[PDB]
Amino acid sequence: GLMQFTLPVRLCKEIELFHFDIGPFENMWPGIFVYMVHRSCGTSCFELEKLCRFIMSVKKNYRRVPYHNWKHAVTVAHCMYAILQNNHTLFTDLERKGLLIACLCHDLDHRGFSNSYLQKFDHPLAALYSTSTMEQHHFSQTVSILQLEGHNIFSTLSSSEYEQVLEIIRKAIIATDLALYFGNRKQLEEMYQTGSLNLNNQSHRDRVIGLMMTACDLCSVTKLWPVTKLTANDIYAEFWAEGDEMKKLGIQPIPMMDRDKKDEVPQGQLGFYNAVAIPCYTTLTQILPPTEPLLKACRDNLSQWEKVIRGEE
Ligand SMILES: CNC(=O)c1c(NC(=O)c2nc([C@H]3CCOC3)cnc2Nc2cncnc2)cnn1C
Ligand SMILES: [Mg+2]
Ligand SMILES: [Zn+2]
Repeated sequence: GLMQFTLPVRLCKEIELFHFDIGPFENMWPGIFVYMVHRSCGTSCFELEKLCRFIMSVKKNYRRVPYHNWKHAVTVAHCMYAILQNNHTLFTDLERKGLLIACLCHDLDHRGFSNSYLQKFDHPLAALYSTSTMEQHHFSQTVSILQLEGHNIFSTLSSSEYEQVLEIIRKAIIATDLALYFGNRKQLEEMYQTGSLNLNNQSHRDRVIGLMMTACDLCSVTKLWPVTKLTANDIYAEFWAEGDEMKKLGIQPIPMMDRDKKDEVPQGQLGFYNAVAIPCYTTLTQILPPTEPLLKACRDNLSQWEKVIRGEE
């Protein structure tokens, strides 16, 4: 009841900044998440006995892959924490509860392979879910863990609040399918410019929340250069493994996944910041001004990749 989580001074201060790195001590990440829920949401949001049991089952169902792992789950949750804390009054109690859990759960049981690789392999998950294949799987896994005895962290919500929160989480996790990001950002671009963007319109919040999820999910590109550069090696370790697996099916992989084309990475990162990340944080900053530090940190990392190419590192 009166039991807070308290982080050491440096973490208590840095955890409030968008660029915060959750560190290499795995056994602290659960407490960092609970700490975030308690300040975002309150000490009453969840029964600690149940939250703690939910967190540890979720951790168990993340796999030991280089990038799409338990660390990514918590990293992506912290970004959402930082967005919610810098936009105090724009989000409901249910939304604050729902979105931290969505971010923690958004890549459950990821194998380190794209939706494309599942379809070309003819994986069973691609027959069960034709689009947003891994993402429908991740939402599935979330509902499953929620229905383990003692894991229903939402049990104390009204029947209808319960249905709204599971719906916020479902849309939030589907929106992490980057294939849906491009059209969602376009629609939000037009809505903001023509002035029709309206946060009391539920289909509009949904789009805003979808963009927040892309922003949180890609937030490894908004860290200090040394974090971002070393995270890029983890993500390319997965891509290259998928490329190896493509070649075993007898298919030339796209360049971002071919470990023979490592030379082309610096330029591939430029295209990625320009075509995906910069646009994402630009449109997000326009809708939610206080999230501007994510855009500034992203531009700094683009500049660092520009320096890598010019020989300067
Ligand atoms: C759409 N174009 C791309 O995805 C893409 C890259 N992507 C990526 O490089 C990349 N992709 C993702 C998401 C989307 C696909 O996998 C998870 C996340 N972080 C990424 N980069 C990253 C860089 N540095 C730190 N953390 C993450 C690299 N080159 N291209 C062409
Ligand atoms: Mg994902
Ligand atoms: Zn993710």
